[PDB]
Amino acid sequence: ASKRALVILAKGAEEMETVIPVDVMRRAGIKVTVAGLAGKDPVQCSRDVVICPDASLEDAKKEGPYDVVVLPGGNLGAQNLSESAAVKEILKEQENRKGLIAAICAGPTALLAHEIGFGSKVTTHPLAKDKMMNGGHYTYSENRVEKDGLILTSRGPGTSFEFALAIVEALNGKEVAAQVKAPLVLKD
Amino acid sequence: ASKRALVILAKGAEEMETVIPVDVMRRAGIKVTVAGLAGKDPVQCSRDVVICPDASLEDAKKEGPYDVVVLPGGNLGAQNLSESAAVKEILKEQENRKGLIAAICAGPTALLAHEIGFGSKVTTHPLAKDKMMNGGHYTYSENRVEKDGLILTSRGPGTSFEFALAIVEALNGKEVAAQVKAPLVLKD
Repeated sequence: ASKRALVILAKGAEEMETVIPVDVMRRAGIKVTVAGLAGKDPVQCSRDVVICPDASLEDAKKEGPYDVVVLPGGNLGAQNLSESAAVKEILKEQENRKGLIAAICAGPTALLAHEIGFGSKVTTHPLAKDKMMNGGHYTYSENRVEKDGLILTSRGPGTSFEFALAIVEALNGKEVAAQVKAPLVLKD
Repeated sequence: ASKRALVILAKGAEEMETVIPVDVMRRAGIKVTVAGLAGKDPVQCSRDVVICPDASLEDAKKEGPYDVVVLPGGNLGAQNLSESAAVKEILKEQENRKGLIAAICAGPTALLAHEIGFGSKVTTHPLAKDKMMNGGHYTYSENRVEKDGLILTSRGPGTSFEFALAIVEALNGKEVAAQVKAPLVLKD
């Protein structure tokens, strides 16, 4: 009866956009797997923080399905996500089974690369807007967090807490999200 | 002419309170050393995120002095910091040379353990107030960020961005902090 989250961690990922959702989701009792795109080896993030994943993506793929798949941002991290066939397969499968897909900052550009959720309203970091909107396959929003159907997007490192709590609310409900939020000393 | 920051990373540290200042400080061009209290081995943080430090504290101690020493929170992390003689030596030396000391959430309780900055106004996580105030050696504040002399404290994971930008402002000035803040998409 425990919900499960998959966080895909690639070289160049924004480490704040990775750690905040992982931390907050585990505070919510969600079982989170931080999966390395390239294997189990440590991952050097965009600002040189080195994180050890819980598993390779290859192994985590076999222990699905996941209630949410989370794509952190970081320009180079998102490019690596966009180029990976393994990510394409995971996202398409998640879209087919109507599971939640969450991406932040530059992360949503991987959805375009893999043709995921076309027709949805999405947000990105302002600097990633042009890339996300190439072709007009989505409708753009400037909301700090945006949720359209099963696609949940957010804008940047400074929206990471709101992004993570939106995932908790979607998975575990509004009361758990509120309980988890209080000890964090968030402003609003 | 490059400013230097030492971040002391112990088992049980709050990983969000570690990664956010490290990331933000490096965005500000500060040279940050994430030093493992127990050595160079990977550190399991409070919510099971595993971070690889840049160096052992023993080695980083020899490459001082640092313009700021940063103590993340996390209840068990702060206890480990409070019990370490190596941390005591580093903090006393930093206090003597009038360098900045920054601590967040439960981190400030390590200052009391090592008799650092008595008489200063400080804040902590609400749950750490009683521990910090044992003996009445500080004056308590409920401000999200508090700076008194060379002691800079903050309340919790949700104040981590404000905490980190206060360090940048103290070290690099108000304009650099403002430049670093804009791409983050912080609310206020």
